[PDB]
Amino acid sequence: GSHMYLRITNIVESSFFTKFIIYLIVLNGITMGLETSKTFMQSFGVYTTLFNQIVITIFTIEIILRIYVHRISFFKDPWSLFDFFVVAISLVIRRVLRVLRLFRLVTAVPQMRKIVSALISVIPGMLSVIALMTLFFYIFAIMATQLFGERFPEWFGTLGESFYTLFQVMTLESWSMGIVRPLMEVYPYAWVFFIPFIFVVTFVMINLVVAIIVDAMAIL
Amino acid sequence: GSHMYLRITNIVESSFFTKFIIYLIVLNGITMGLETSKTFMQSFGVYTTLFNQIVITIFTIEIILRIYVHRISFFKDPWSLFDFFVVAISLVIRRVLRVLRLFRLVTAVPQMRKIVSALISVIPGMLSVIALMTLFFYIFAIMATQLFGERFPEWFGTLGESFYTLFQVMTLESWSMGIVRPLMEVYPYAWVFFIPFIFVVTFVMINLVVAIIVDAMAIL
Amino acid sequence: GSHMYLRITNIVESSFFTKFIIYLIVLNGITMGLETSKTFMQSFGVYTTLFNQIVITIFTIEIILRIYVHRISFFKDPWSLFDFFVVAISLVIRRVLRVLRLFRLVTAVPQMRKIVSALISVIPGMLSVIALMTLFFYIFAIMATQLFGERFPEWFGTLGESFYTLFQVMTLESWSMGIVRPLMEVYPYAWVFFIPFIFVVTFVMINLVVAIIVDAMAIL
Amino acid sequence: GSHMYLRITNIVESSFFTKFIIYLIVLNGITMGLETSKTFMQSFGVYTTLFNQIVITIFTIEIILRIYVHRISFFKDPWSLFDFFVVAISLVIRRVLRVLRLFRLVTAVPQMRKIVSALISVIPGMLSVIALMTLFFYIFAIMATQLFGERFPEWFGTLGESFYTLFQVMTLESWSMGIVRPLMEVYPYAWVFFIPFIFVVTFVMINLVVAIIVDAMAIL
Ligand SMILES: CCCCCCCCCCCCCC(=O)OC[C@H](COP(=O)(O)OCC[N+](C)(C)C)OC(=O)CCCCCCCCCCCCC
Ligand SMILES: CCCCCCCCCCCCCC(=O)OC[C@H](COP(=O)(O)OCC[N+](C)(C)C)OC(=O)CCCCCCCCCCCCC
Ligand SMILES: CCCCCCCCCCCCCC(=O)OC[C@H](COP(=O)(O)OCC[N+](C)(C)C)OC(=O)CCCCCCCCCCCCC
Ligand SMILES: CCCCCCCCCCCCCC(=O)OC[C@H](COP(=O)(O)OCC[N+](C)(C)C)OC(=O)CCCCCCCCCCCCC
Repeated sequence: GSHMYLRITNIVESSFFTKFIIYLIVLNGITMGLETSKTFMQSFGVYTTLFNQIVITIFTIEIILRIYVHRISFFKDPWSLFDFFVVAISLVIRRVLRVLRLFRLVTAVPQMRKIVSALISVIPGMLSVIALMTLFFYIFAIMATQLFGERFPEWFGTLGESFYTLFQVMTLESWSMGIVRPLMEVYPYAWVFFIPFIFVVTFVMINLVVAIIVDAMAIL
Repeated sequence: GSHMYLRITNIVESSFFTKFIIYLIVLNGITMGLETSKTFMQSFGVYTTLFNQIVITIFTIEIILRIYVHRISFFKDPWSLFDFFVVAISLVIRRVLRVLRLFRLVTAVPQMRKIVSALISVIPGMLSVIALMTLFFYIFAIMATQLFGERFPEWFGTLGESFYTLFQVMTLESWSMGIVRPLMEVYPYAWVFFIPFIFVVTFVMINLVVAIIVDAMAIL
Repeated sequence: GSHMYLRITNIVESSFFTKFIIYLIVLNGITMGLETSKTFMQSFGVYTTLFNQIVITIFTIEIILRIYVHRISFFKDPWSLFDFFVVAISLVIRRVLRVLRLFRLVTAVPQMRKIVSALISVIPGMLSVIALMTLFFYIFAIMATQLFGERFPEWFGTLGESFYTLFQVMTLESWSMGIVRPLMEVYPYAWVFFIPFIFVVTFVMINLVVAIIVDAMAIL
Repeated sequence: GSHMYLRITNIVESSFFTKFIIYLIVLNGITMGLETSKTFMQSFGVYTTLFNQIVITIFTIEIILRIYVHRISFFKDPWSLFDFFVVAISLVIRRVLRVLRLFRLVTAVPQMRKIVSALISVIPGMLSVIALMTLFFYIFAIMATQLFGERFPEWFGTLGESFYTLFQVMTLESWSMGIVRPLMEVYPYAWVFFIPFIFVVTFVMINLVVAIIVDAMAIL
């Protein structure tokens, strides 16, 4: 609590400081969208690559100062931890990790924190169902890998291939025309595997949303 | 408030006046559906093109009188502003803009105003989530444009192409058979991009509707 | 109220009488499923065609007696009117109309009447939205028929073709891969027509179900 | 209630006993996922096949002891009956039935029993609607088998083929591009069969979920 610590603390905790970050984030948002254009990279190529280094410097500077002012409390703050790693991740597909910077606009702007927290608060109630769901996939991914993986390697050769395909069946994306009707050319009873799979997986997802609705009706 | 202003005001505010517009709208609705038929345009070609000019005249006449009688209040009335521009838009793909006329049937008929207002009143609560949603698309549209846009220009070459495709993935339309399974031929880990994208985008849309339901349960 | 009228009335209003109809219906249900088999039609061909005449006789007999016993009240009873026409429709694709007989199993069995009435009672509240919905399709079916019907006759040549396709887009069935991406080969801005169409049509359907839920929460 | 019965009863009813089963189940879960790998079966082939015999022995031992300790009450316990048959089914596509073992992890772990019971408790209320639903499919499966089964055997030749296709149409999977648009090449009015089919089947599923939500709002 010296005159040195309170100097930085009054800057960091200032409203300008935050507005500066938000203003940066948004610019770097824009400029990363322009870096898409080969037209514009061909011209203003150097102007952007430094600007991304400048902003990560500023963000590192910023993320250091936030640590000083908060020390251990900073590492008990999701949004800081997020801002931490996202800036770290962007320091170290190399160029890709960068754009995660822009996710800070959620951390920085507090109407987003609000919304994001609303959505995340729903996830804890679901884990019980997600657990049953993921066990169910695991059991069925195994069955399908050995039932069909032989004559149908592309879709069910590995365990992970049956995982992907089964998740595809869950989304109902081409499940019949693209998968189960071809499987039936060889294994005419595969419909006994997949229609029950659809029913179960569907019913669960339905109930899940009913639960989400009713869990957020116990509060009203 | 002269004897001239009250003359028109008693006509405009009359019930016949409105019934006349509604009756027109519906006819012009019908006749624009017949203008679809090359058979019927080949015969009654002239009969319709003037009829659309007649009706826009009447609608301009009408939309003028509504302004006199209401002056500035007319430009603080959505439904008037809508009726205004829709008739203006139809005055100035040229022939297309016309058919927007028919949208007045919503403005004119008050059981539609009712329904339309019910739906629009939900939109303000959503913007917070839509904002987070559109930021999320923007970030991912950028990643996919550089991750895949090279070997896959048709789907991810521009930023807007990744936008369209990502919205397609959101609708789950052919997302696996049509997009992610082909991408995996080249980039075998693309599933790490798209399954999380689906989960997030899905979960949000789910919560959005839960919110819509619960926001309209705080009123009951 | 003679000794003749009360004779039939005590038979018609009996529990056996109803059990007999239900028992018939179910048999004719079964036998119509067997008439699917060319194998079984090749053998027991005559046995079934008379059995369907027998049952419609019995149903006509039955539907006459119900009229005697109830006279005008019979034509103020949906379920009778339904039973009426379904038996009439089956008297007069000829063979198809028959199978509608089986829909009486809903009329006859009262746990179905219950469920069916629960579902129908929801329809009156929706008409307002359905009206706005069908107007919206009509307006857009017109626009698409003239925007695209030329270079794309199969999907948008008539008005009804644009209706079908637009309903297909609503179901999100192949809307992008199958329709809007091909349209974009020629008309690169068609996405400005169809994404807004999807948004509107989607949002409405969402709200519709929210309304259905909340309209059946004003009762609790 | 001898000193012999209480010996086993105190073992079976112990917490270790259950932890041992759960620990086994999870291992056998893991090892059955590795038996997917031809790589790993080529090496550790014998190690796994006995391990599955060992575990079913233990599970048979276990499932015997549970019967002693509970006698007739064991056959009035779903979870036991389930554990019973799943172990029996795994004793007697031969190798497939095995993996059903892993479903015991639901029976064993009581946070799963909880979730599973929550979902099953919803099914009794639905049967009334499911009954109407399955009758409806039956009636329409019959109509489509005779309307289209001739020129379109692959999709509607048998009754079961029309069942599968109609369930596919219900899922909206390729219903137009893949089925109804081809049917329309020959039978141009098939849209009169399938759009109403979609509407009905959709509306019902919607209401079903509304019911599920409201039936679980009578408890709050
Ligand atoms: C955290 C950050 C928040 C700030 C968000 C900032 C939003 C604005 C970003 C703007 C980025 C614009 C990028 C852009 O235009 O890229 C170029 C591409 C394709 O152009 P290009 O490749 O040059 O084509 C050249 C063709 N030639 C040679 C014949 C002339 O152009 C296109 O393909 C069009 C791209 C349209 C992009 C629409 C962006 C919507 C952003 C919504 C953000 C919401 C945030 C809450
Ligand atoms: C704001 C306005 C409200 C008023 C709404 C008025 C509704 C009624 C509009 C009727 C428009 C009829 C248009 C029409 O039939 O167009 C022609 C087409 C195709 O015929 P065409 O091209 O002549 O084929 C000739 C073939 N040939 C040479 C071999 C004979 O025929 C078809 O393809 C059949 C088109 C069926 C259209 C169904 C319209 C439903 C309208 C629902 C409106 C609800 C409003 C709340
Ligand atoms: C209002 C009425 C209520 C009463 C409902 C009665 C339900 C039972 C109806 C049974 C109908 C059975 C029809 C049937 O099996 O048709 C034959 C077909 C195909 O056989 P087929 O064409 O003879 O194949 C010959 C092949 N060959 C020469 C090599 C031997 O066989 C198949 O393709 C199998 C068909 C399976 C049908 C499943 C029916 C489920 C009915 C659920 C009803 C619920 C009502 C609430
Ligand atoms: C009731 C039981 C509860 C216990 C659950 C235990 C969960 C862990 C199970 C692990 C199983 C691993 C199986 C595995 O890796 O299989 C091998 C495959 C493909 O490898 P492989 O076929 O050897 O490829 C050789 C290629 N070569 C020759 C060029 C080297 O590898 C793959 O394709 C990757 C497979 C990823 C599987 C992801 C599993 C997620 C399980 C989630 C369980 C949740 C339970 C609540």
